[PDB]
Amino acid sequence: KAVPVVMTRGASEVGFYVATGGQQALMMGFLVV
Amino acid sequence: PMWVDFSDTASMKNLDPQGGFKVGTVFKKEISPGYVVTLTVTELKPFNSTEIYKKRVEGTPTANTYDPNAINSYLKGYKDYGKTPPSVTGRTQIILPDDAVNWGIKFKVEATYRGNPVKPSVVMADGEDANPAEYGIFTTNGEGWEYVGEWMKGPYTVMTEDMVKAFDKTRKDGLLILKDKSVDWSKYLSPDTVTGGLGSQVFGPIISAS
Repeated sequence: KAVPVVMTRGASEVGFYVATGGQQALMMGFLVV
Repeated sequence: PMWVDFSDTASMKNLDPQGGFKVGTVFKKEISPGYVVTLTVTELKPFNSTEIYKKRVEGTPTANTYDPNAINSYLKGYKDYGKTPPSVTGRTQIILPDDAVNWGIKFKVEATYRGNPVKPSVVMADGEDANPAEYGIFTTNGEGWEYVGEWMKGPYTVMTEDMVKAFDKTRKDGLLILKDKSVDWSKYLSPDTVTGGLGSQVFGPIISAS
């Protein structure tokens, strides 16, 4: 329940791909400086 | 780190018949004073349709398995294979609400300050947990992925074929996902075995801690 978080700066396109016997899910957010 | 409330329909527009996401569907919200982000779905296809996949599988016995017209599907040899799965959706977390699917989604990302375009910084994470062969990949077209901590050796560990071969010999009946030899699941693994692809544009499948 502590999940690893990665970031990309300067993206205008961003993708998420899943293949699983079960189910996965996506959280997405922004950093504002 | 402002996470996106994909449930807040007041910020969403152009949702599909099932209230989920389709191409053209848009999330738009003032995330902080002056600052507006706009996420628009540009694509709903799985990983085996990507250039990234294409380059990985190219010039190897599984090149022919690149399929640019693949759609979001049930895994072959599962009880609903050929039935069209449900729309992806929020209604704090986006998820395709049904088991045994090879899917994917792309978003256009835009951001404004006081009405002027600006360079957005985006963070991503898998909400669910994953064992081997439960594959979760993140792609970007911006700067390479950096780890920024966690949200409550390892902090995470990278999924491998040695790691998947095992777990396969455990499900007893065999792992469903791997039966389907029409897709090279070996190539869903990140080739960056050290980290899972930091410094790069694709943060290939990890496994979350205990």
